[PDB]
Amino acid sequence: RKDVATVDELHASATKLVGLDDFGTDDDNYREALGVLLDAYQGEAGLTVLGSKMNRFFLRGALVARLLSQSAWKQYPEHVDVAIKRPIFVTGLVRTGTTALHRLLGADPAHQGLHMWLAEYPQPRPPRETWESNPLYRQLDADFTQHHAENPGYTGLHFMAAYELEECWQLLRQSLHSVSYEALAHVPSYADWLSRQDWTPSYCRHRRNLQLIGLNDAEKRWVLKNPSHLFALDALMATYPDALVVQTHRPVETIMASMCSLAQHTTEGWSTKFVGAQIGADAMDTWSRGLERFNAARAKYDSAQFYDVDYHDLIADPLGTVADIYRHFGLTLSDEARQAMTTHSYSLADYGLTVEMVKERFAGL
Repeated sequence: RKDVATVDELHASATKLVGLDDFGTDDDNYREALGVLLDAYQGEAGLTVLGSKMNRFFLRGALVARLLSQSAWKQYPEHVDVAIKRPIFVTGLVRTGTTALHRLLGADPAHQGLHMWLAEYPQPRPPRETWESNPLYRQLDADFTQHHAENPGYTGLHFMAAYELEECWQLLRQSLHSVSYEALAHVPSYADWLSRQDWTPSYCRHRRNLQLIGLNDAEKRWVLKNPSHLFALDALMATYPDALVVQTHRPVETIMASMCSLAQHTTEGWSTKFVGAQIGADAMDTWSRGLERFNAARAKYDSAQFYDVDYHDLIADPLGTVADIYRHFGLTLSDEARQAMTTHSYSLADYGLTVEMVKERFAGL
């Protein structure tokens, strides 16, 4: 029916799929998170048969990923000795240039990013030249090319190339702590609960996963990108004290409609509640909280570890912006890095909003 599933059922389904049953300890409070999220989906998300099927798939997927990481850590205990030095974290709203920046900073040969297939299947990153011959990479690469050929994007989910860089929610979902959920469904009870949580345990797990995935590239600086960093800066800094954080900026009133339209099209047919004006209301709340929380938390840290990028200064000149980011953080921009780097309608009214409402809610953000 329209029910998603129970906590026990999800664990059982995850184990049924891969045969693993060690979900690790509950030090990241993933069980409570999952329960709160399930209660939200089944009590207020207004999910359809399709919506329930999709979220059941996504939640089982999060637990399967959790199982894979737990097993990987046992297979590679030496991951604990991997030091993560001065990692770069990119964050900001969708449609503000985070993806472009992520790809640019992650293009530096001396840097490393979260490749999609590794986020889907946590394990030490094999040498690049071996991927096309790797059973798991080919396996995942096949799924993409397949689902892609099926429906050329639009109307529903959206996958990514196996070799492309993924966002941190792909790792944080293992702890069921993510702001992705409230941006794809009407789950205010979960959004509220999450706003009161200490993200530190989830970021500690995030780090353990970076240690594992980066086991063969210990000398490379990690580059991450994800919307959660706006909401969990304290946890981020507690886990990565020497982090270099870059925030993208763009007047929200110029992208709110686009943000809602993206959510609408991605989740089309999944719910009778998360549509139109409700998407607008939820987005206004989620992102104003994210930007406000980032500003509030950022004040207590050394400004030398932060950089603000304007979408307009970025688009005009990508390499110049990146060069200034490196300069600001005292990083050397190599020649190889530069080369690698050089390589109907919708409206606010559709979502029950006015430009005045957006400028007001995001005043100073």
